[PDB]
Amino acid sequence: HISSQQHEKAIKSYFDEAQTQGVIIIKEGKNLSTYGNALARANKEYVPASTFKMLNALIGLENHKATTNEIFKWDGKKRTYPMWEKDMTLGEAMALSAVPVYQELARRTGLELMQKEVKRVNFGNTNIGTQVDNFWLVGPLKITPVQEVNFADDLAHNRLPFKLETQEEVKKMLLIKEVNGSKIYAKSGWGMGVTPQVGWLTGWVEQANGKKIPFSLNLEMKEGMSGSIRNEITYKSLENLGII
Ligand SMILES: *[B]([O])([O])[C][N]S(=O)(=O)[C]C1=[C][C]=[C]C(C([O])=O)=[C]1
Repeated sequence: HISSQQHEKAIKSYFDEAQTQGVIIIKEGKNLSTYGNALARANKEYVPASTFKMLNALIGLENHKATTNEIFKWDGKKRTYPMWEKDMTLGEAMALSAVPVYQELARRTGLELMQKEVKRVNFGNTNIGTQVDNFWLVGPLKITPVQEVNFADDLAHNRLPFKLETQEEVKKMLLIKEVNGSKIYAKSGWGMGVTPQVGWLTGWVEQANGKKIPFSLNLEMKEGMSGSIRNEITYKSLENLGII
């Protein structure tokens, strides 16, 4: 067995080498562990960015604003990324992190119902303000990494206050990787309309044996960083800890 000094040093080095600052929080049962090169980030608020898609989708499905097979049609207007210029389900929009689709869903839900559901879930600071289509991108909604891993822990275990079927539909949308009989469920986030920019990967490992290990990586993205650094640092960290 590797010392935890070694674990903490190895995981800190993954952040150091990506030349960023960040934290990965791992929950094992009820025990939270904080790793990385900027531990104090663990209890600081950031916009949830596209991590909010998880709750956005729970809210919309529970409230019959969409079904899992409905196709959100591209309206033909130029999008920020050409990959978004196509027709997609909530599932496909989740994988592509297609903001316009999740904005449409937010608009269907409406400000009033959205506010009620976010308070009911008590997600982050629970504050959505007045614009139903961008509160998760630029504020006022904010959340700590500890809160994000706890949200992930809830979803993984079907503990959120939504039907089981709602939760299962959403979890099916989040499978991003399989590694030696482990499945990684997670949602990326990248908040580019805040400064500094925040990057997220929040989810859980479902191990071969049934155990679900939640995690939230939170870091600072800067210009010319690749998105996949969030993934790379996560996988390296989970492997270093023998979680995958
Ligand atoms: B959300 O935070 O992922 C949306 N962020 S974005 O629209 O500013 C840029 C973007 C596009 C596609 C994928 C990502 C990502 O986070 O994986 C981000």
